[PDB]
Amino acid sequence: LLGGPSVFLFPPKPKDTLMISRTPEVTCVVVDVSHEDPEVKFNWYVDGVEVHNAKTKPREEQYNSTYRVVSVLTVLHQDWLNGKEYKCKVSNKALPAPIEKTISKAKGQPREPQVYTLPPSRDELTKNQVSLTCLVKGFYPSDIAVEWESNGQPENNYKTTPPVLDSDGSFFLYSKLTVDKSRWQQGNVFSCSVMHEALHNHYTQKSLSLS
Amino acid sequence: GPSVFLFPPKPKDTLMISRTPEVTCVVVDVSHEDPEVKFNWYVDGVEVHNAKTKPREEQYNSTYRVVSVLTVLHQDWLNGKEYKCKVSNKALPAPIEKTISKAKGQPREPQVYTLPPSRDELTKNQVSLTCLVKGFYPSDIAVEWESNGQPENNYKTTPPVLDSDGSFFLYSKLTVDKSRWQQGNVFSCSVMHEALHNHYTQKSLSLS
Ligand SMILES: *[C@@H]1O[C@H](CO[C@@H]2O[C@@H](C)[C@@H](O)[C@@H](O)[C@@H]2O)[C@@H](O[C@@H]2O[C@H](CO)[C@@H](O[C@@H]3O[C@H](CO[C@H]4O[C@H](CO)[C@@H](O)[C@H](O)[C@@H]4O[C@@H]4O[C@H](CO)[C@@H](O)[C@H](O)[C@H]4NC(C)=O)[C@@H](O)[C@H](O[C@H]4O[C@H](CO)[C@@H](O)[C@H](O)[C@@H]4O[C@@H]4O[C@H](CO)[C@@H](O)[C@H](O)[C@H]4NC(C)=O)[C@@H]3O)[C@H](O)[C@H]2NC(C)=O)[C@H](O)[C@H]1NC(C)=O
Ligand SMILES: *[C@@H]1O[C@H](CO[C@@H]2O[C@@H](C)[C@@H](O)[C@@H](O)[C@@H]2O)[C@@H](O[C@@H]2O[C@H](CO)[C@@H](O[C@@H]3O[C@H](CO[C@H]4O[C@H](CO)[C@@H](O)[C@H](O)[C@@H]4O[C@@H]4O[C@H](CO)[C@@H](O)[C@H](O)[C@H]4NC(C)=O)[C@@H](O)[C@H](O[C@H]4O[C@H](CO)[C@@H](O)[C@H](O)[C@@H]4O[C@@H]4O[C@H](CO)[C@@H](O)[C@H](O)[C@H]4NC(C)=O)[C@@H]3O)[C@H](O)[C@H]2NC(C)=O)[C@H](O)[C@H]1NC(C)=O
Ligand SMILES: [Zn+2]
Repeated sequence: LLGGPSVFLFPPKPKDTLMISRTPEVTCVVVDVSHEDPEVKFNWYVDGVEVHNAKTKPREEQYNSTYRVVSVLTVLHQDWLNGKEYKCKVSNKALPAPIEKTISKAKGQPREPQVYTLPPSRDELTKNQVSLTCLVKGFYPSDIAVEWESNGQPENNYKTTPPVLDSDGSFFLYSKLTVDKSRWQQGNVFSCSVMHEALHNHYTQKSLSLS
Repeated sequence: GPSVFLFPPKPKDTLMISRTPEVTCVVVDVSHEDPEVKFNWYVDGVEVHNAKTKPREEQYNSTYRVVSVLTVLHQDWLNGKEYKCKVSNKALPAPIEKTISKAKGQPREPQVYTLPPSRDELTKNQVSLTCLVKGFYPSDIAVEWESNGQPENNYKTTPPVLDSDGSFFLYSKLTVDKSRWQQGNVFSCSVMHEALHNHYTQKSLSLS
């Protein structure tokens, strides 16, 4: 067993913090836990105050002679968005000092996304499929969710870039929805929907159809 | 002990014969006691000798960073040769080897579409000019903006994104004062990619 345990601490998904009916979680994963001595303790802290409601799962033996152990802390939506810091401490007797990782929403003043839908380029109408573009810019923090739909139903064939840092410190991204050109030319309405903390009710939709 | 990371040349540098593409073998966490690192480089398993080791870069965390740089032939890289860097150091029981090469597969020509600012953005002081570059392979690409022969400073480009068909797309956003858009200035999105004729294409964007 040459080596030592490593800790990864994962944030909630952006959609989960923004919808009260969803369940946002912070997840602490410890890997390379000693095969011979796999007992691990977790301590969790929120703004440095210890909390006791995390759910720690049974350790899972890996194929490389190590264990992996996960502890899941359900967070309050408003705690996350109000910038509370979540600390996971992991102790193990084959480890000379506990390992601590901390995570929180990115620091800074939230900024409201501007959302702009862009039709296919005229050069594109040559093709059997066209691209409908959603530009979302000016937003902060980078935690965001983007989706497309038409007639109330989610569209399958879209891809969204990661947030990119802009020159003013805000973020932008684009979402591209691919549709059969026929669907565009018939005047079907498509909608880009954006979920972000700095939108009213955390959500806005911009629509797009043939002019 | 030390850790090795091997980096590919810049997309622009492999596509233009006058530019100098380099593969860079970076060694971190070399101790203060043994900054001595040896480098061997191979191209499809055959030793090459043109690598240059840059002077050791001392770091805040009590280690060195040592970099070896290998100039490559544009066509070797585009033809998919494997570049192997082997690193030997006293703090390493055995040498560490890393290999890098261009992504494998039939290259595919980027389609380049310029999109004007959304009508809703026209209430702003600055507007967004969009260049959609899609259907390309491999993901290595360079994108720049120009107007009246001259580079535009104020743009950001997304990384390549894997599309549903296994090609890549990205978007480039150039921001300009609304006045310049409204005045009929012509802006151009420049794309360099191996699958393009002469490795380069441009598309213009204007109010018109
Ligand atoms: C022995 O085996 C284990 C288990 O592996 C499994 O079994 C073996 C036998 C094989 O069969 C494996 O194929 C098999 O999977 C090995 O365990 C792995 O250990 C490595 C580290 O050595 C871990 O790598 C880290 O991975 C995370 C991302 O992890 C997510 O995504 C994985 C798929 O991409 C997925 O497999 C993971 O489970 C995990 O999934 C996420 O799970 C959360 C919680 O459940 C969930 O909510 C998410 O939705 C889900 N995500 C996805 C995509 O599914 C990665 O983040 C780590 O990167 C950080 O650390 C690096 C340094 O270690 C660094 O280089 C990176 O840049 C990055 O750094 C962080 O970056 C952020 C932002 O930039 C920054 O804020 C942070 O500060 C910074 N972190 C710091 C402080 O360093 C990292 O790459 C694997 O997750 C882990 N696998 C599993 C399954 O647990 C083990 O290595 C083997 N041991 C030996 C000796 O060989
Ligand atoms: C002591 O200090 C030094 C110096 O650190 C610097 O200063 C300190 C004070 C801090 O501020 C640091 O944050 C800061 O970096 C430390 O050295 C660092 O060591 C880490 C690992 O511990 C390295 O991490 C790797 O980074 C590469 C990316 O590296 C580029 O980007 C960085 C900025 O994002 C940049 O700082 C780097 O210099 C480098 O920049 C590039 O340089 C080349 C060459 O010149 C140039 O051509 C490029 O243009 C330039 N790019 C730029 C500017 O962006 C990252 O890719 C590595 O990830 C791989 O490996 C991880 C394992 O550690 C793994 O988790 C990842 O998933 C990923 O895995 C690989 O992925 C590839 C494809 O994705 C895949 O094929 C492989 O399977 C897989 N390989 C595996 C598993 O190994 C990795 O994160 C830092 O680069 C390095 N910093 C510098 C400047 O060298 C040192 O660690 C400190 N030690 C301590 C704490 O004691
Ligand atoms: Zn064992």
